[PDB]
Amino acid sequence: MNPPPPETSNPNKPKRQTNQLQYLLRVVLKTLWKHQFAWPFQQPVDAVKLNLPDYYKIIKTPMDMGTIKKRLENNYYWNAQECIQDFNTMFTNCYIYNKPGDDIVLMAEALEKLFLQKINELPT
Ligand SMILES: C[C@@H]1C(=O)N(C)c2ccc(-c3ccc[nH]3)cc2N1C1CC1
Repeated sequence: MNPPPPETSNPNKPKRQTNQLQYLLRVVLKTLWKHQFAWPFQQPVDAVKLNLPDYYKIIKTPMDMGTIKKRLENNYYWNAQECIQDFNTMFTNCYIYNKPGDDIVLMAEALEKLFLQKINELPT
């Protein structure tokens, strides 16, 4: 019922280590991680544990902060924009699967606004 998690390594993918990417890990991610609403987004959605066989029938591009953290630690990304895309996929997935006002959407909304606050300004 659970698909394979997103990849966190890809040896033929060209990696790069930029100051903006070190800041996504050290500042942006690792503080979202400590938020009280972070825990549902710290690993892939477990459709078996949740008894939600419907999740991966709706969400075809899954993403979680657990995956993003490992991609940052492993220098998976070419630039910060690629990592910011993964965050936005994580948020959008939650808004697509759930409905306005759901508890999980409130958590996503709060994390997103803190996220956007923190990447308004990145190192140069
Ligand atoms: C599937 C949907 C969703 O979009 N996310 C991101 C998510 C992540 C984690 C958990 C979760 C609850 C208890 C253990 N894990 C639940 C969700 N939900 C929503 C329906 C409660």
